[PDB]
Amino acid sequence: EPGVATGNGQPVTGNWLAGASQGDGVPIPSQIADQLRGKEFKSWRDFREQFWMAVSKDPSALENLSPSNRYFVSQGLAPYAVPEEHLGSKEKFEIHHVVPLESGGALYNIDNLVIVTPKRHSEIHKELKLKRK
Ligand code: NI
Repeated sequence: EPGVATGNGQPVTGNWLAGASQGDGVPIPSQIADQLRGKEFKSWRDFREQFWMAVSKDPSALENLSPSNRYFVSQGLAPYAVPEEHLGSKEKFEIHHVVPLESGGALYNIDNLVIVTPKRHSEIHKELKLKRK
């Protein structure tokens, strides 16, 4: 579903992915949002690839990735999370829609995105489901 990205992200210092395994996940750094906002995307896959390429071009965001993960984001691929944070065949950091798409959330609004591990993304959706009761 094609669209235009919007949103600004957050000012982030330090290790921007450390919190991806916990809580609400981590916001998108504003300097990554700046490389995407206003651009048109053909599909979610297109956005995801350009998102990780934007990460690859930012020294601050690259600094807390392993060397192998720096290679992968330079190819527009998501970096791998540690094994304890995998969920079935899902092994890489995921972009989660904070208000889910299925709950009226925006697809390419960067302020509706966080990064989460596969394990934490699944937990967040379980928790959202429970809280409907
Ligand atoms: Ni999600």
